[PDB]
Amino acid sequence: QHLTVATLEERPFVIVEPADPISGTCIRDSVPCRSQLNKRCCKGFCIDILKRLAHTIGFSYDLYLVTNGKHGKKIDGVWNGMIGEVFYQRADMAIGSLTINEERSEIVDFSVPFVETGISVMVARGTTVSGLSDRKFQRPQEQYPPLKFGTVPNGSTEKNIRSNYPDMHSYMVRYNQPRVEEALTQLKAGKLDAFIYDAAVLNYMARKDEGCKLVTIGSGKVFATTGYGIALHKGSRWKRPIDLALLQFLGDDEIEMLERLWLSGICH
Ligand SMILES: CN[C@H](CC(=O)O)C(=O)O
Repeated sequence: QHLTVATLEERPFVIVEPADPISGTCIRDSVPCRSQLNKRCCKGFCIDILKRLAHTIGFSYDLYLVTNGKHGKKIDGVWNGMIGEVFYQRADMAIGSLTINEERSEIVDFSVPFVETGISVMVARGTTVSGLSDRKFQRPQEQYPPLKFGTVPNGSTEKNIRSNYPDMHSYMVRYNQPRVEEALTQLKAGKLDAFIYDAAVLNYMARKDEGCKLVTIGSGKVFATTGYGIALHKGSRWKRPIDLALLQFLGDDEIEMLERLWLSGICH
């Protein structure tokens, strides 16, 4: 009846803000969230999902922001990030822009996916590349000044590229970005020619770009389609109620409403 939930900031799925200085509380559609290191309030698409699950299923929760890495990476036998919090049973569940992949699915249970995603590439509107099938990407060191392109490492995007396109991955390493905000800054400054990342996030960023100067190209057949899912302990008794609720939200057009509310933009 009381769940500990791990999350991670990734706008607009999870957005972190200070408490209202006037009231010292979380007002509007926000909820209290503390840091794993230990005030702060969280809102966004995934938080609205969490609020609805809590109400529909009938649990209370304690929400915290992960500081031990980000989404989840396995290094030398040990998981960090949201996946690690769930895998090591520090949290009952983790929710945010958490991408379902084979590696993670082996060790945690995932809810049914509630956001469709995958991998896409974002470029400046003028930049002449065809997409991720382009040799500028695929054979990066075959030309005069090489194309500069990178990702934010340590997550499902990098894992997918390393597994499927190890030569391209080795090239991208020097262009790793610390977060999406910095990657976008480098794209606009021409320090990167392309940014390869989660499709749901990139599409949102392109829809919100000032001047509509950034465009995304879907990866097509280069990478598979997947989804965000809620991570739970392997064998969790929470998987079924959560799945049924999510499936219900989908059919009630509640998820579509949340998409309109949180993910809509101006550019097309
Ligand atoms: C939005 N997904 C994150 C970051 C990434 O895909 O690289 C992840 O699940 O790892």
